[PDB]
Amino acid sequence: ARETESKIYLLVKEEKRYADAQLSCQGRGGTLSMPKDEAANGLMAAYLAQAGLARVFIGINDLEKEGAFVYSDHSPMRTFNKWRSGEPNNAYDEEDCVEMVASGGWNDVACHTTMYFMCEFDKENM
Ligand SMILES: C[C@@H]1O[C@@H](O)[C@@H](O)[C@H](O)[C@@H]1O
Ligand SMILES: C[C@@H]1O[C@@H](O)[C@@H](O)[C@H](O)[C@@H]1O
Ligand SMILES: C[C@@H]1O[C@H](O)[C@@H](O)[C@H](O)[C@@H]1O
Ligand SMILES: [Ca+2]
Ligand SMILES: [Ca+2]
Ligand SMILES: [Ca+2]
Repeated sequence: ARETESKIYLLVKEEKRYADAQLSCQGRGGTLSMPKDEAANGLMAAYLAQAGLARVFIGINDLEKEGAFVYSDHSPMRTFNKWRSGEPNNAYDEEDCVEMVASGGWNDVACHTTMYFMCEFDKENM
């Protein structure tokens, strides 16, 4: 795991679709991880890369309104982002969920893709 002053991050090495990944994180007491700042973002990227992975699902999506991205707590995307160049490109009009790659950058992908995923937990809830 990884643990900051306020959050715990957990990499779950089970291949799931985005929605199953989110429900798994919720049942574990949290949510898909939400990189809202540089510290959290780099921490998640270092974690998945240390585990030998190329990508994981994180908690960002534009499922409800195309092009309106939100975190897994439904709060909106703010000024901070780590989109790779040209992303989010809604490729083939079917990309509504977000992967983080080992560099730390973000790419939108189809939500019916399967991959490992990262949860985040608030320590006041744990
Ligand atoms: C209360 C402390 O909180 C964070 O700073 C962590 O680095 C430690 O593991 C400890 O749990
Ligand atoms: C292989 C494809 O390459 C780019 O178009 C990305 O924007 C897509 O999401 C996908 O990764
Ligand atoms: C590792 C990265 O994964 C993403 O899905 C791709 O879109 C990028 O080109 C890159 O290969
Ligand atoms: Ca869409
Ligand atoms: Ca989209
Ligand atoms: Ca994309």
